[PDB]
Amino acid sequence: VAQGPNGRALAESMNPDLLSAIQQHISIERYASVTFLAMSIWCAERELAGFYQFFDGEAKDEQSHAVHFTQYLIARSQSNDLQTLDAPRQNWDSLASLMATAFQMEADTTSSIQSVYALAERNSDTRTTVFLDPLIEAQIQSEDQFAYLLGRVKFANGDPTALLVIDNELRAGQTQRG
Amino acid sequence: VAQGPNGRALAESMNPDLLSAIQQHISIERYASVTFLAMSIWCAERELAGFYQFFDGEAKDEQSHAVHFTQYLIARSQSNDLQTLDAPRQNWDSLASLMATAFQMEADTTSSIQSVYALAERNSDTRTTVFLDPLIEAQIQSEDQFAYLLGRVKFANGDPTALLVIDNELRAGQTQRG
Amino acid sequence: VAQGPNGRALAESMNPDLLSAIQQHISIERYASVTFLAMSIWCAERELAGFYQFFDGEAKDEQSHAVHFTQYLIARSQSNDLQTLDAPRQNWDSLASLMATAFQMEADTTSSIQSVYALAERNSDTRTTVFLDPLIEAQIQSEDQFAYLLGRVKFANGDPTALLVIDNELRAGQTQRG
Amino acid sequence: VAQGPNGRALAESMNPDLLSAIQQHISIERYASVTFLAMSIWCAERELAGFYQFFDGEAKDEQSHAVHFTQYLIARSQSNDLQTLDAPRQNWDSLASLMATAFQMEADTTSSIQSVYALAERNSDTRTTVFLDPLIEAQIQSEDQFAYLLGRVKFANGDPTALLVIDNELRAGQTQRG
Ligand SMILES: [Fe+3]
Ligand SMILES: [Fe+3]
Ligand SMILES: [Fe+3]
Ligand SMILES: [Fe+3]
Ligand SMILES: [Fe+3]
Repeated sequence: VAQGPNGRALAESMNPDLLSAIQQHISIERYASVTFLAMSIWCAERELAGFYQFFDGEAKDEQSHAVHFTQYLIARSQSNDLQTLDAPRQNWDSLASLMATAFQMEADTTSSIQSVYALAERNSDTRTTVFLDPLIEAQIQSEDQFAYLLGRVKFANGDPTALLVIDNELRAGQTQRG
Repeated sequence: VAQGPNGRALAESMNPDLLSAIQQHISIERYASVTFLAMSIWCAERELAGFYQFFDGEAKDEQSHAVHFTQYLIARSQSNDLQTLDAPRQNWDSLASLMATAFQMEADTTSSIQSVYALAERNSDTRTTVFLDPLIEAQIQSEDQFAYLLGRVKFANGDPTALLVIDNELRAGQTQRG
Repeated sequence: VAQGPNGRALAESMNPDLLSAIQQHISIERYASVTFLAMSIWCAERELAGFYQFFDGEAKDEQSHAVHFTQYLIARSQSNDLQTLDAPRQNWDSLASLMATAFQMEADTTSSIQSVYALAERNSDTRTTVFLDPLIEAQIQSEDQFAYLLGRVKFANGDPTALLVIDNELRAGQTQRG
Repeated sequence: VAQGPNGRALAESMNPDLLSAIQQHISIERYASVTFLAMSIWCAERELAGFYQFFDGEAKDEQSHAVHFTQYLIARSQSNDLQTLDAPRQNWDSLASLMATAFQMEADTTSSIQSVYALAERNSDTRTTVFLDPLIEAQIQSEDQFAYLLGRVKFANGDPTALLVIDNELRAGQTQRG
């Protein structure tokens, strides 16, 4: 039995480019998490308590996604490499602008998973493509959800009354088309 | 015992014009269903999640009405003839315009039942008039309901804040005067 | 943030050939639904109440599959295009012949999903291949189920006594190998 | 306040032809009842226990329908006139022949209600047409049910094995398409 780079028994070697891409994607998930924390704070500073609670939970969810990836590397007997985390964006001129950033970031997280997916396919690493399939499925749902939140906020057209109504929706947990 | 056109035992022959009118009305109900599906989609595309859920259920209800009519033809030992279904309308400039189409379509469905009703009366087919009576009763309630939804949306006068409030009403199942 | 063709925020553009293929497959699912309705009616006309109830539920299931696809296009910020629906086949010389059509139609629905799948792979649209994976899984089960129903009906060799026994199985919900 | 022919206070006089037609229809319902009793006996004599139990209940149901009509005449302050009841048919060459008679008799009971209905319409007696509407509705269901039972028995093509299976269906209460 061979030993993997992290010292565990090795079921199948992983190409170093694919390992590096996964380690990078983990940073992408951790960065999404701290970004959602920053967004939570921005909403709290403006008394948008529903949006604050929503993003507080999103930050914890994204961190869970990052950890899920670290567990996969452990299972593949590959080394993790937790990287320096950049500071998040912390300033927006409007809630609509913030939600645009939030949606774009979810789409960018999917684009990163897609890049890892294509590299695994190039390497014929079907453990990795199988591992990623449900994560892409969850990204489709998150993209649908953040498109809904963004579109609803833009529908409000900057009217505080409408934004308070949506804020109360989010506080109640009404965060998707359903 | 005589055999009906669909092969079952025949309790009472039906005039071919009345059969044809019922088969046509079934198409009217199926078309209302796919129209409500189209309307569900239009609302979903604009993040009006309550209206989307409302029309999603309406589409399924109208299909049930259509099937109910196919069961009546079976019970009368008459042949069904499921027809080509036209594509629904799929584009509206506003929610108020969509709700106008929805109300007019319900009224038109009643007008079709009324035409079948008058033909049955001309033919003295009291099985059919009895069969239709509760369906007209349900149409009165649906006409009242869609007049309420249309009038409430027009009351909002195109203000997104008001439309979000009504959207949340529909998501909660508050869809009638009550 | 870019806007998709249906107006929502766009996570990833879709190739117009792939969009067109999905819209077409939705028609395939809607056509399977109305075909199962027609089959439900044919069985009801011959007092095969178990087969009638089975196909009545199948028709509703296929419609749900069609709607599931419309939701995916919404999630991808792509336009839906509900198409003209052709009239279903409505006449068969025997239950065995009807079940042959039913099985072939399920296989043809899978073939259509497979064509969409191959186009998504050509376009490297892994959101779509992931979205389709569980639908292919369900098609494998439906193909197994309709092969079972068809084979059991052919085993009966046209004997009404055997067909009544199978009819009662279906009424009881015994519709698979289990 | 005027007194009706049965001595009670009279809300609205009834035309003597319509009274006579209702009294006659009551005889039609009582005759259907004793006919179902005869059919119950015929099935019992041939060990068709399910059909025997089914017709035993049908006989009691038809008697209830007859009584329901006597209550309407009481409510209209009209006299009842319970008539001589003819002996039922009691001999059939086959179960299929018996079921044909049973279906024809249900259709004939509806035809009788229809004749009363047309006379009430001629007399503008809308109390009577309203009173009859749910009874026609129930006749549609009974016609559908007896067409199902007749068609299923004819499907058996005189095979005792199939007839035993249907007999067990009826004993279990599986008496309609459902
Ligand atoms: Fe994530
Ligand atoms: Fe999968
Ligand atoms: Fe309807
Ligand atoms: Fe399907
Ligand atoms: Fe009766």
